[PDB]
Order: sequence, then structure tokens, then C-alpha cells
Amino acid sequence: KVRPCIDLIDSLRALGVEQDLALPAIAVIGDQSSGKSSVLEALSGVRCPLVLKLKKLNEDKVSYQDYEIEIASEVEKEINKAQNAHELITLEISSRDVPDLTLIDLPGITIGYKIKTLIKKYIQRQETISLVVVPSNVDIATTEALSMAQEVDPEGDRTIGILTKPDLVDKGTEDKVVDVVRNLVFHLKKGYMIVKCRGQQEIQDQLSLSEALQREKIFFENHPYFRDLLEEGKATVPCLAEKLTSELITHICKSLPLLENQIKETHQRITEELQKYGVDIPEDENEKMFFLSDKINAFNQDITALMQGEETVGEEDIRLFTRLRHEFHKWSTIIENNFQEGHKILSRKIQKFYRTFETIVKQQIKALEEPAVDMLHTVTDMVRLAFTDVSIKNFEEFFNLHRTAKSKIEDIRAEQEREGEKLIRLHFQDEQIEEIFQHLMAYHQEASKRISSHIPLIIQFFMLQTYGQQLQSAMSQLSQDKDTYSWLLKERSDTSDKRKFLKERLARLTQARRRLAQFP
Repeated sequence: KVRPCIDLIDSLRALGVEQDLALPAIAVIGDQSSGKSSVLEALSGVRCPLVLKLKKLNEDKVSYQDYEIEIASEVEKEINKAQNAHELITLEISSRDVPDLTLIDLPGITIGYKIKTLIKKYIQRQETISLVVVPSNVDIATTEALSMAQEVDPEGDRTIGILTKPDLVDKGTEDKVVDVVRNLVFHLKKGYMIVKCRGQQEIQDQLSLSEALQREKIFFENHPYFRDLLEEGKATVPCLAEKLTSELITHICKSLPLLENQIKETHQRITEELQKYGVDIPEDENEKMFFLSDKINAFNQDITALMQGEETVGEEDIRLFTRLRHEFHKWSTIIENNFQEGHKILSRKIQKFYRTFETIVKQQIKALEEPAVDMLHTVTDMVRLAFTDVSIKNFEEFFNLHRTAKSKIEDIRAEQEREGEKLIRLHFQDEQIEEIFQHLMAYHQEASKRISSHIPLIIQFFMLQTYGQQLQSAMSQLSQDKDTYSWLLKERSDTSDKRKFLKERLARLTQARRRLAQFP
């Protein structure tokens, strides 16, 4: 309760988690000449977002990005150095008088469009308490500070007001200031406080900061309007310090369960989104082999589905096997047309008044040779298209795997298609082997059937079965050649990087859980 509640969040902040996760905080809103700079001086005792981690010392540190310096006089120079070097700068101070309190200071309001958005970036989170610093003589209605605070915190339930430099309050309107601090104008759950600090003329001398601590108490003890606010514990820096730490702790404690609820669901969101980008490539050579082999197996199964007309397809389209059945139907029609036209051609020679007629049927049969070979070509093209479309679906992220697959797909096409043409072509050399009209016409039906049957079977044999077979064999052999694993498993840098960032994000999220679970 004492100090740990604060130690908790700040280390979660040091985790770099704050980008994935909202951490309980007091954000310090600065105005134009609000003198906020001086108020922090009062608490600390000594621009892109500054984190003030304050710890009060018996026994008796600055970090820009990764690096740090150690000592209290030198602090001023280290600050301005780090800046020149929107990223968090943390400052940890420890002395007997400094409060136990962590604040985050933002650039004061005034390329301005950007500062609002930076400020809004912190303020809009219901886990942020907006700590508004405005000079007390100016109307609070006009101040940009409150307006921002109000834009984000409509009900004033996460905002705290600091009125500054109560000297320059126009005489006659002291009671208006008192109504604001007493909460009578714009109502804040967490309230108002008023403080007096280092003005223009003392910052030039820079007389001692602890002497100023005694300069407040006599300003408020003697002031006729504000003496009443001190009796009510709403005036001075030491009072301000106590209230802030009281309020911070109350916030952190209130916030915890809704936060442990928030980390879980974020963890999920990252892990769900992490799924879409595959998995890591194993360091171990053997695990590498199993990884590649599994990838080969799924390619090889998608190829298999094609071979069997089993592959999963769209509602309108049809399976490759079926598309080849339609080619094969077109082919039968070609046989049918060839058969009858040969019938017409033969009657035009027999009643034109033996082996002259044998030759004529033979020529009618040979004419089918090119339809057959075209069909060979037409079908390999379909399968090649199919096989490469599988290689796309499986190996896009692994371009060498895809490159290699394509290469085999092409190499085995050239080989199988050659073999298929050979057998088709040779089939039409093997073929040279009114009672005459019939004998020839019956001979003609036999030959066609032979041809109508074998040609598709050869096409199917070489360009679908043997083709798929060999390719699968070829791919499966990649797993034997270990010194190519490094090349084959090279993957796209785009998704390779996307995964890398998420794993890092998820890592920091996991540490967070760990430290949060440790605390109770």
C-alpha cells in the first residue's frame, strides 16, 4: 500500500507496455504561463513527456530511451540534453521531503495540433486522471486546460484543479477564486487545491526552494480571503503533495481488477492476430526437417485431391477430373462424327464402281491422330494450371519452395507429355493391320472404339496420374537434403517481420501479467 502500488505501475511502464496497455496515471496539463514548471519544481524540490517517479527517503536517476545518469544540481542540464537526443523520459528522485508520487508531465498548451493530440493521447483513457494547472486570476471557463479536461472528462470525475500564483488575483474578485476552490462553480469529484509558487522575480534570483516553502505558509496565514482555505486544507504544496499521493493510490487500487481484465483480452487479441501469420521457423536442424516435411505433405495432399476428383470447390465451378471428363465427352463426339462421315465417304466410293477400300477406312482412322494430340495438350494445360494453383496456395509465403515446385511442375510436364504423345502417335502406326462395305464399316467401328478408349486412358495415365505421382515424389525428396533447408524455408520478409513485432508485443504483455499477478 505504502510504496509498492506505485512501484508496480512504473515498472509496467518501464516494460514499454504502455503502448498496448493503459496504465493508471496523473497527467499534468500545462497552460500558457500557468507556471506549471514551477509547481513541479516545488514537489520535486529541484519537452516530450516527462515521468516524475517520486520516492521519499533514513538511509539517504534519469533515463532517456535506454541510457541513464546518476547523482541534484546537475539534473537541469541532463534534462535538456536528453530531449535534443514523444518518447518517455523517466526521472527518479529520492529525498526526505519529496512525496511518494508518480506524475507524467506533458508539453504545455499553446504544430500545435500535434500537442493537443499528444495530450489527448494520454487524457482520454478512463485510467487517466487529468491534473489541470491554471493561473487563478483568469476565469476557469476560458482556460484551454479545463476545456480539454472537460472534452474528455465531462463529469469532472477524473480531473483535479490546481490554481496557481494567487498573488495576481485582481482585487475585488478574491471571492470568485474562493468559490472555485470550494468547488462551487465547476464540480470535480476529486476537487481543487490552490498553491503559491516561484514567480518571475524570484526565479531570476533563484533564492532557495525550501525557503519558498515557508513563503507560502505566511502568504496564506495572513491573506484575508485565503486563510479560510488553508483551514480547510485546500492550500499549499505540502498539502498538494499529500492529496496527490492519496489520490494516485486510490486510483491504482480502484483500477487493478478492470486492468487485469483488460490484459487478458488484449493477450487474446494479440494471440488471435498472431495466428494469421503462421509460426516460427525452428532453429534445430531436425525440427527444420519435420517442418518442411509437413509443408510438403499438405501440398502433396492437395495434389492428390486433384488426382481423385475429390478437391473442395466453389458452388459454380467444377473439379478438374470433371473438366477432363467433359474433354473426353467432346472427344467421343469427334469419334462419332469421324465414324459417320467415314460411312458417307465409303458409300461414295463403293457405288463409284478390295484393298483400295481398306486404305480409305485407314485414312478415316488416321485423321483422328491430331484431335487426339490436341486433346493431350489441352489436358496437360488444365493440369499444369491446377498444379501451379496448388503451389500458389501452399507456398506463396515460401517463395523458393514455390519456385522449386513450379520448376518440377514444368519439368515433369515436359517429360510426361512427351511420353503421352509417343504412345498416342504410335497408336496410329499400330493401326495399319456390299459385304465389303459392312466389313470395312465394322472394322471401322472396332478401330474407333479402340481409339476412343485408349487415348483418354493414356492422357489420364501420363498427364494426371503419373504427373501428380512424380511431383509428389519429387517434393517429398526435398526433406532429405538438409543443406537446402535454409534456402527453401526462406520466407517473405513482410509477414516474417509482422510476426516478429507481435511476438515482442506479446512478450511484454506477458511480463506485465507476471508482475501484476505477483503483487497481491
